[PDB]
Amino acid sequence: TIQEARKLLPVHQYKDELLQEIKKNQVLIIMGETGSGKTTQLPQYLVEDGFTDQGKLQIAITQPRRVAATSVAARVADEMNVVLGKEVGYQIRFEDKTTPNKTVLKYMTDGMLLREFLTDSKLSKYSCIMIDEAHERTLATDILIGLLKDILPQRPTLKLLISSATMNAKKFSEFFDNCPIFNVPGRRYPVDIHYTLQPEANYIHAAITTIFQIHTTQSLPGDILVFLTGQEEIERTKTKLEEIMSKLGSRTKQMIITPIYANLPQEQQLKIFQPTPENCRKVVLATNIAETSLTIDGIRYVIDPGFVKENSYVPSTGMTQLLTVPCSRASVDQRAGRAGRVGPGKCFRIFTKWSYLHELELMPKPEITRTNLSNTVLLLLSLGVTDLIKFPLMDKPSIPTLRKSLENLYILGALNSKGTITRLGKMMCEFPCEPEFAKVLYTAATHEQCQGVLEECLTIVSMLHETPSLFIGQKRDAAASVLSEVESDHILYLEIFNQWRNSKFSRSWCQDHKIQFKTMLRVRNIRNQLFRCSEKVGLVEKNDQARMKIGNIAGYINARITRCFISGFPMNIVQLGPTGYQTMGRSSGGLNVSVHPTSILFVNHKEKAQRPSKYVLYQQLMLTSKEFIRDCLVIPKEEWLIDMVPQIFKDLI
Repeated sequence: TIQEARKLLPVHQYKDELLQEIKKNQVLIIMGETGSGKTTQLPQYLVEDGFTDQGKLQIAITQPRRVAATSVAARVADEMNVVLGKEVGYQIRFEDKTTPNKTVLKYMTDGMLLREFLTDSKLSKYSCIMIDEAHERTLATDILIGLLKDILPQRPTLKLLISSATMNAKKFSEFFDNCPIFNVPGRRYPVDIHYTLQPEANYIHAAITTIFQIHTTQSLPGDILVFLTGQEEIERTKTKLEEIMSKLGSRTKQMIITPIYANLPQEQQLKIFQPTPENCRKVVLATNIAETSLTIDGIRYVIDPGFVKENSYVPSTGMTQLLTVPCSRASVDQRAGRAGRVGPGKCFRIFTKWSYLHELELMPKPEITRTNLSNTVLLLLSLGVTDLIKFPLMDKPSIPTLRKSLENLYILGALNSKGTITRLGKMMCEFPCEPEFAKVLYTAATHEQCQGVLEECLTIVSMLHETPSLFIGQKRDAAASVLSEVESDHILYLEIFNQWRNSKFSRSWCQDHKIQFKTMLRVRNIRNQLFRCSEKVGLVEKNDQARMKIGNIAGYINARITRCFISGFPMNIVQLGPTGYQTMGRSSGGLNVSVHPTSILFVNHKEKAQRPSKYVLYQQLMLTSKEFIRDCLVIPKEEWLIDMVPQIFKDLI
């Protein structure tokens, strides 16, 4: 029974003591551990009272991850026994699955409640707001904690709830005028922690052996959790795991593999949240802790390599590179505590104990100290915050981080010479995307050398959001089926969606060209969001007049698109050299990047070899044993650099 397992959670004994503490205090900090029923059961408790209204107000619950916000919202819709999106909803950056006048409690990302301040600055739609996993200290949470502190004198009726770990709840108390702290402790069972003998390279090889030693010799039921560092490694480990499982057959036992990553099908969302039968051993592959929580929570084994992917800040250029780093000592200890929720557990760590003591860091650094603040500062200037380091944030950014982020906003055109937001900067805040993607859609409709290609650029920007999950198999075998001798990666993404339109968006088209069909329905959905915002801004009407007056149905129409991305991304330009590709930027002598093997520019140099290009634009940088470049674009001539961004590129050339 899913109704009686709710009463066995640790928060239920504190239920009546919670609610009387909410009615007295405006802000309350709820100390505890993740998955103790804080995030799940407190929204049902506040709706059982009159905290919202009969139907007038709402409850907003903030999750730091995208997949945590969707998966917990479906799990609550089971316990509420309502259809997801009718009384219980979620609001992701391109998914708004909420009825406008029926949703009572909705679970949104931390970045998506920052967007809510733009339309409604006092947050008049919500009754109470709960900030879950505030101890993780993301960038969008840290700004939102600072923004909510301003409007607390200005609105007395609202209730604010900060959920955090036991270690960090005192820092939030000093920040909120000596706010009272309520403690809902998790039931702690003894977890045994195993450190391996030597330092272990190729942790995914060691992890497969660790699963099988658990699965054969340990009695049912106790389930296995493996923390994998990314979304691609979960699928590679899953596919490898049935290969060994098919070899055994029904000889020893049964193994059910359950992945948890972003944008799973609805058939997979049910399979995560169901009890295993007898003689069935569930193995769960996830990335973070907050997705793994569940009401019955039969899982009793945890395997922890100790790595996490982060978007570490790059000093030379403005943006971040996707970098995998060792987890902090506080984060590793929280992963070991996942085992002992219902019974005693065992934690197998793929790193030695000497690395646990000396090599690891004690507390993770806040995300605001090493990031690109451009999307934040543009939102803070748009919202009325005129002073940048006077704002009441609990941790302040670096001054060279903020100087680099302000001068990247000035070159992008979102700020004046004084530092005020301009009409373009007000325009970039309307679009539900990065400000550099908004500059490309602005250049495509307005710029005198570039106008007329907004409909093509809306296609390419929608494709760049869903790039890693576009195609099944190798890219080149899918690329040559679609269109041959494609020089740059952005033009390839334009051709796939255009031909998919011409087949009336059919499923049968995508199997024949080896493209994931569920991805393309996400890409078409992103385009519908970006097109409605372009009408509301008015770029669509300006696009049609530029199209009605000038029509290039020739090789210019892909030259104009190339110019639109140089104005949007002038910092992501790479120059060919004797040593190799090298970042253009004047702050550094060289970064010595290289092309990632998946992108089409690597294919053109290796197979049917063409001459390498002198200048190349990219969308994403990463450091996996050397610097890699994805979503390439060939800039065939120097003059497009000096024409489009003369501020940077007259110095360089």
